Amino acid sequence: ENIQYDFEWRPLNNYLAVQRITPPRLPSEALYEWIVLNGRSPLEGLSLGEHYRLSDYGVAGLALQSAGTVGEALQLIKTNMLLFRKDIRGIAVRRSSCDTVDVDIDLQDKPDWPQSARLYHANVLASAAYAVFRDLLLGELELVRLRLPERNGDVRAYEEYFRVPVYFAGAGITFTLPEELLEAEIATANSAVFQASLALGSKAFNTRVTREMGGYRQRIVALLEVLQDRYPSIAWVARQLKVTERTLRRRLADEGTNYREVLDLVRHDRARQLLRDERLRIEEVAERLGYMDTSSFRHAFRRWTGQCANDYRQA
Repeated sequence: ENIQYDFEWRPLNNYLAVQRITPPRLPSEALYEWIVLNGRSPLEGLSLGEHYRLSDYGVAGLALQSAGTVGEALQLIKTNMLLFRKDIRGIAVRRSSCDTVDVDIDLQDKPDWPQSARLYHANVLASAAYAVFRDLLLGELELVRLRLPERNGDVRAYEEYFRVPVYFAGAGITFTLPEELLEAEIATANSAVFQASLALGSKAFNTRVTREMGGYRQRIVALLEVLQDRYPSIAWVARQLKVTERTLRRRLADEGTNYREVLDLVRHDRARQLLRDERLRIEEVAERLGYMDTSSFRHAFRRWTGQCANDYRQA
């Protein structure tokens, strides 16, 4: 029983309301087609693209908003699991040796649509993607360049709209960004909301984003880092990643690790700052690192470094 919520339905109808137009698997798919095929100019696609709000992308959009950096937001975008994914064949992010990054949007074919409708369509996706970039990823900096699909036409109205150089060539859409943007902070970053929001995504979304973010080890490390002083069971972690414990163990084993080793890496790292703090007793360091008593911590710490905790604190 596959039932999807139709997030695109409202913004489509908002466009129709604004333009005073009356309309005759998801209901939005047929409506979108009708709007596109009845467009009187490809430029109208730019207006329709404006009607997609970040909130229209649902919990995936919340993850984007709360991501730590622009680079991390682009990892989520690369999963191709946002609104237009049926119409997008793939999204690539390519580093250049030219201090720029290309975000390439590859579009699915529309062989039954005429050439004007296909240009209209590309403008909708470009305008909507631009809105996301603008509100969230650009901030102060600007787009270097925008490439839209080849046609015989003037670029003026597009440079008017996007306020950056634009040209027509090839297939799909490419946004060129300054490379330094990737490490820039997202203004609404919130790592707790980000991790929580990923966990609310679908099984398929979770598998894909885990891959794009660097794999299961990295995913678990990021999750534990947000949980500043909690050390969850593998059961709880598997739940957050939308996988069974068995699957998680296996995928960790493929990356050549295991859950206990990942947990202890985070604990060891955290213990570095705790055993320098002169105000804490070893007892308090143990409790903070999730151990049930001091002796179990001492044995673990010994196992990590090969040195005793009190001797380490001095040296």
